[PDB]
Parts: sequence; structure tokens; C-alpha cells
Amino acid sequence: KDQELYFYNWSEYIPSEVLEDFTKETGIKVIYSTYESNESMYAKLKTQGAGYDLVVPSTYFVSKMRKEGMLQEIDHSKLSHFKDLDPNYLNKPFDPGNKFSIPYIWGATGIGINTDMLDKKSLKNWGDLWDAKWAGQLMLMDDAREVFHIALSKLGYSPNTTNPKEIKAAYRELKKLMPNVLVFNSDFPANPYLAGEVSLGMLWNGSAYMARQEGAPIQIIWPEKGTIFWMDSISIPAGAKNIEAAHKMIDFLLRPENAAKIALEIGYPTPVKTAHDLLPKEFANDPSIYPPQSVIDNGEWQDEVGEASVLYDEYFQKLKVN
Ligand SMILES: NCCCNCCCN
Repeated sequence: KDQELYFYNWSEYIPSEVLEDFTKETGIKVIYSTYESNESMYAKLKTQGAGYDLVVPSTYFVSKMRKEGMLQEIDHSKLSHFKDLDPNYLNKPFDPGNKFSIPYIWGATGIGINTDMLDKKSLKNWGDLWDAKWAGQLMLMDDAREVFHIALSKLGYSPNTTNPKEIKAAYRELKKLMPNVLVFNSDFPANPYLAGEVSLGMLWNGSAYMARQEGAPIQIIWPEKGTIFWMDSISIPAGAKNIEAAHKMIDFLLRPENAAKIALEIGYPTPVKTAHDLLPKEFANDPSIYPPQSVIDNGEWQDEVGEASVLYDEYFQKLKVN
């Protein structure tokens, strides 16, 4: 007990060296595995029931998982770096008092573009991706809520709607986008842009930065309205066997030197205030990472949709198959 840790997380987030460092420091073996979406993570936790000590839901999955008895309370007294978290990302209605989730990574989705291949001024909004000239060229995120977010935004509906008529209208709108779609990728989304398989599509800010670090000219065009904002938080599954190890890993990732060093490698913003303050000006004011104020004001954080989540999934699965 607590000699190992079963950690299930998003791809891109933890460099291999970081896990080696954790094991070096604690003597705790990490059995690490990754996922590309909340929907894949969730389906896995439902099938297995137990088997994981840590999982990383986006904030729009936290309330659902708590209500379904899938999570357990996190002890803040075991997290010496809880004080380092930015208060602006804490104590939200999805998890009052952060009893079930700890802010870990926040990011945004815009339009990824290869500037050596295509023109920046030719795209300003999500709806521009529907243009006929993009036939068989786009990458979309492999994420039901993000893909529906862009169509709902295009239609002038809330990207967090629970209205089945609006969800169906977004599905019909997305069917018109499908001739422009080459791939759906949320696993290693920087890789199609790096390989030149795609020059345009949806892209996370972190993924675009990683592509730039490898020498590719991958920028982010921030849609004028409807830019997606999201946050991933760490949670402890209800059946966790290694609770002490789980808190040790959360605290290790909250450690400002770790959160800052990792942010510089993966290209994502951090909700750890102390770590954010350690970031160089070049990273902190990178326009493809941190959206301008107008983009923030006209964008939307991904929020829970309650039982309508099944409807988003059903239609997104239909889009991917047909
Ligand atoms: N590797 C980046 C993970 C982003 N997870 C949150 C996605 C929310 N739609």
C-alpha cells in the first residue's frame, strides 16, 4: 500500500523525466497511462470500476463524477503547495471548497495554422473552417464538447446548451463541415501540424507551442468570438488504494518549480500562481499561448451540460463513423 501509484492522465501533460523524478524522490513506482478525452477516461473508469489512484477530469466532468460516486474527498492538509494555487481558479460551483478536484492545467482552443503554408488574415471565426476551400484538409479535436462548441458558436447558441433542438442543429451544421475534415486528434495534435499532414484546423495552445519548439511555424488564430477555454483538475477515484501516494503526486505537481518547468516544456498556462510568477516574459506574453482580453471577453469556459452529455456523445460518435 502506497508503494505504487496508478495515474491516468491526459497525453502531453507529463514528460517522462518528471515521473522518474517523482519515483526518485518518493520511492513510489508510477503505473502511468494516458487518454485523449474525458469521454474515453470516463468510459474506462466505468468499465474497470476501480484500479486508479488519480484521474484528471476537465472541470465540466467534476460535478457529474462526484454525483455518480466516482470520486473521493481530497485532503488539503496533505497538500503543502495548495497555498500556491491562484484563488481565481479555486472554489467554483462545479466543486465548492475544492473537495473533489485540484486545479492543474488550464488552456484554450483556437485555430491552429502553419504560417509557411497558409495566410493568417484569411481566418477570424470558427465558421471560416466551413469554407469549401478547406476540403479534406482540417484536423478537429477528438472531443465531443469542443467540436460541438465551434458549431454552437457558429449558430449563435450557447456552447454549453442543454437544449436538444440546438444540439441537433449543431449536429446538422457539423455534417456540413465533415467534407473538410481529414482527422480527429486529441492524442498528439501537434504531430499532424509538425508532419505537414495538416496546415489548419482546431488546436490547443499548448500543442501549437510544442510544435514551435520542434521548429514548425504553428501559430494560433484566436476566433473573435467563441474561443474555447477549459481547465483540467486532478481528482482521486472512489476506489483508490494508494491515497497517500495520490496526495504526494498532486503536491509534487503543485510544487511551483515543477509546475513552471513543466509549463515551459508543454506550452500550457498554469493555475499555480507561484509557478506562473516564475515564467519568463517571453512565455507569459506569447500571443499564441495567452489570448488577448477581447478573445477572453467573447470566449466561453466549457461548462457542465448535465444529462445532455449523452446527446453530445451520441451525435459526435455518429459524425466520426458516417
Ligand atoms: N493535452 C491537453 C488536454 C486538454 N484537456 C481538456 C480538453 C477539454 N475539451
